Amino acid sequence: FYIKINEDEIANDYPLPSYYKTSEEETDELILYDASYEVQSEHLPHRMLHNWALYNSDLRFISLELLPMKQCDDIDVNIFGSGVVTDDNGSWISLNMCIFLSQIKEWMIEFGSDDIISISIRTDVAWYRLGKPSKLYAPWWKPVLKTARVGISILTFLRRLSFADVTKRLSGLQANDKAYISSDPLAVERYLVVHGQIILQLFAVYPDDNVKRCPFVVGLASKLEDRHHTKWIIKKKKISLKELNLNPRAGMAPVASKRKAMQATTTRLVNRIWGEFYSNYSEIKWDGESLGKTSAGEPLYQQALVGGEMVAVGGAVTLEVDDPDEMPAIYFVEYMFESTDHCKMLHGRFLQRGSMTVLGNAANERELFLTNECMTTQLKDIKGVASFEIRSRPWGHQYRKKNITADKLDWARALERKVKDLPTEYYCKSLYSPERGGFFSLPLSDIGRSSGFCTSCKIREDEEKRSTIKLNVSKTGFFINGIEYSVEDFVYVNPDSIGSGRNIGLRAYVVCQLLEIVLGSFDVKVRRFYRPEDVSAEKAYASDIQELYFSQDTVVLPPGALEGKCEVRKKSDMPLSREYPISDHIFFCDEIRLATLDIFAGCGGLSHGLKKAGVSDAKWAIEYEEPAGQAFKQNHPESTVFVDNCNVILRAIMEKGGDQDDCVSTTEANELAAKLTEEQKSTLPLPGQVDFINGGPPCQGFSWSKVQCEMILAFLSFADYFRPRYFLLENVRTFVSFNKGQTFQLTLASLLEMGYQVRFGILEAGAYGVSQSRKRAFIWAAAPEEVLPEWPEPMHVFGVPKLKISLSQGLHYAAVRSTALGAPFRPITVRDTIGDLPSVENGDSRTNKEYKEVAVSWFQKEIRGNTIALTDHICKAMNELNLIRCKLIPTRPGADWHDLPKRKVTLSDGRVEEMIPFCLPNTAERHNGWKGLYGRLDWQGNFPTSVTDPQPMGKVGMCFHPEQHRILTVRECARSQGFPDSYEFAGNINHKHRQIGNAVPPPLAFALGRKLKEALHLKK
Ligand SMILES: Nc1ncnc2c1ncn2[C@@H]1O[C@H](CSCC[C@H](N)C(=O)O)[C@@H](O)[C@H]1O
Ligand SMILES: [Zn+2]
Repeated sequence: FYIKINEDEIANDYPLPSYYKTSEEETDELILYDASYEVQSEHLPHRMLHNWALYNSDLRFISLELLPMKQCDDIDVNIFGSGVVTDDNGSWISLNMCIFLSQIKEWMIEFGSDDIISISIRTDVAWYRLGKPSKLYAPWWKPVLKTARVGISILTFLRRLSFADVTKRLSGLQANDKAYISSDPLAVERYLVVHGQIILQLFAVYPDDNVKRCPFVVGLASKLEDRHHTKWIIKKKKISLKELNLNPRAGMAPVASKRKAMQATTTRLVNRIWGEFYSNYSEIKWDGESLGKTSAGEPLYQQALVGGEMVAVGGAVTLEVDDPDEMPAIYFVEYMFESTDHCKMLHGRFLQRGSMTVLGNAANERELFLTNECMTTQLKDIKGVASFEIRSRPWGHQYRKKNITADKLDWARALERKVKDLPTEYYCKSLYSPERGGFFSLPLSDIGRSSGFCTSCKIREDEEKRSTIKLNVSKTGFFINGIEYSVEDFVYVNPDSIGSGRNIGLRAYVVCQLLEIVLGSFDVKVRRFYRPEDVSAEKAYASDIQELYFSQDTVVLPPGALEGKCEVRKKSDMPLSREYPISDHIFFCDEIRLATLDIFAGCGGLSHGLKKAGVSDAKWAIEYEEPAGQAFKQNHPESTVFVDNCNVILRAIMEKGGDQDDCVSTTEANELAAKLTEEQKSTLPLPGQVDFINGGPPCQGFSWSKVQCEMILAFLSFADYFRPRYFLLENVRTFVSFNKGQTFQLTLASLLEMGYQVRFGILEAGAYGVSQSRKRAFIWAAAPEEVLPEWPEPMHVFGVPKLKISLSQGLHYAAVRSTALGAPFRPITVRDTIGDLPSVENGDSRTNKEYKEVAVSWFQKEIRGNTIALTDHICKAMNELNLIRCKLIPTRPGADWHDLPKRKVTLSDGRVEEMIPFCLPNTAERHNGWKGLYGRLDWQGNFPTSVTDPQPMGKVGMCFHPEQHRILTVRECARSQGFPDSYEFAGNINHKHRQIGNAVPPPLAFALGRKLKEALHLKK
């Protein structure tokens, strides 16, 4: 009989589960060898194996101790392996063609000198001496050696004793020794009894016979019986080679891997900026006569002499503040007058330094920014004057060279002005606004008027007047938060003020009608409306998004419970344009289009939304992979899609433009560009024909030699070269936190240096109509003569706190308000998205089908439309074990692998495997019990983060249909993102899943495009 210890006992000494991966094809083991008649355990050939790796059927790394150390027939556990086979040669270990094996039968250890051990593996075909292991399998090999150490040392001590004495004598040795185990006797006893087979074989293999008869070995053999284990039998039968290879990867063609990255081709400006950053950081009198009088009669002047220095409107003065180590502040003066007290007042606006802004250390040293804050002081004492000027340059792609030629010269002067120890001359080009989070354009007509009227002061006074509730003269309305409320209006009330499962139980705005009025010493009495969700979930599922019900409930509230105004219309006259997502606060009860250029196009969700908005038409495109380019061509036939690498399309464009000296490129880029034919070269766009550039580079990760392949430098170079009237950048939420946010600051600095007005924001798509949580970072950029678009207003309640970008000096900016408190419309659940699709079986492959059930939900109605050809309703396939595991998970929400019963299942192939997929170590740092794996969804919940590859092998997460025992299909994943049912995808299932995963929800792009159209309609 043989005693085999279960993996749970030794799991405490082994790391967390990890799965085997490879990229090179292998050959079957049985092919190489003859597989002759039955022979003894010695006649098999002896060879060595390097780079070994052992795993179970699930391709999960397993320990060597799971293999019996003697000959047994009814082996209940099957372990497979891989490596490289070489001719045998004597090589020991003391202290420091690819081939996958068949089922592994046994392992044997032999002892040599005082510190010489050897291990070998026997299969049904031949022996294999053991060598160096793989880098991934190293952690699973350390304990096996460690226990061996525990043996070796104690042997040197045996040269007639009880069992506890050796334990207490071992518990006292210091932790610095290589044989240290633990000081607690219980721990040393447990470890000694849990790895008893290895040291038992070591004792039984020793040349000396006296050690074999020590009571230690028999006592340990007796005590091995108590705990969890299994029992086998021992026999010396002749092994038969008649078998077939049963490796899980008998087929399993290698997955594409090692997609190499190369240096990006850029222009001079962007490369210069990023490289420069990363190389170093990784007697007072008046002048003239009076010009007028203020509102109170104070005469105003325009010029003064202070200590010999000249002060005038448009200059800059310096004050004094505490902490003298800090530099003094700068104030741009607006007007200076004389008061009734025969004193000289002045009014100034603070000019912030770049280093205190969002840019941080990436900001320009000589660039100051106008601020909203302003103050008045006395002209009597001012540290001094400072050189200052407002910079304004013409816009266009034809001035670019000129705009460059001056800059160096300017910088040259600065360098000289730093060499000669002269005061630095500052400048201001834009207006920094942290309260809006952006660098807007200077209102040149409203600054330095010397009239006694200050625009910023009036704005602050109006804002102070705002939020102060005051009654109206007619006693029928009031003014609160800038809103003029009156009788017979419709108002929003917070749900609390009225007496995954992230959004479960979340309510929305309560719509009420003002009844009457009962500083601020009054209250409001209003009526009550009801929502379909207030009845049942079924009623809310099959009802319009804007439906409402009437009730006669009247209630009185303080004026602070109102959030805005809404409109209620009869069910006979609507705007007649069912736009989606909705942007108009309306309920019911009863010639500007610009030529664009899409970079990193993908499938084209963003381009689809922008075109649907009406401000874009995809006249050109750039992609990398064939299936994505084919899909983009299919969906947008009029676009001229370029499939060749983008990093060389820029080189081709520059070469066509005759400025090859202003484009740094690799040697391969020139050869690739020269290989293009004549039609594609003639189709390339030229500067001046592009008025919109959008796209998102794939820069995700956590130094100059590495950040030169981020793929965003090429995007910045494209924007610099073409100089469109508008620019859009999109990336992941964590884009503003890579390398402590250095890349985001650098992108902002480059955009400012080119000359745009930029603004940034983190937007959650779930509040705009989609049913999937997805947060993205967006950057808008506009020309100085245009108007930067405003951020769209979310309309759906979704539970997520305010997503704030961290400014400098403890400041946060939130682009949009958090919609968890309330919103006009309810969120979208799982059943509202993919409920109507017909059921499919596991591993379906029919691309074209026919719809079976009519649309019920508002989302289904708005996303189906009139198409009658179901496309890409296919899902991946599971093997026997995975399908059986899937079938055992209940349909309740929140289910995971914790509900899988503990047992072993024999497959039809002829293998026995454990049902439990993982063996986590007890008393370890396994967060939340590894929940979420093998998990179903919820009908009323929301979709989790979309994975680019939901894989049915190994560690499979929450990607299961709530009812059917399968994985979600391609069409369901597309629908969860808001993609219209008429959209087309190309490639195999993996490529389509990757295409859908990387796509941006079309509704968000439509909202951004609508805001851009509103901005464009206002330039006049
Ligand atoms: N060097 C490169 N040149 C061109 N395309 C690239 C690229 N590296 C990645 N891509 C492609 O750019 C895309 C990144 S995700 C962009 C998705 C797109 N904005 C949408 O809304 O659908 C992927 O399709 C990726 O394959
Ligand atoms: Zn002012």
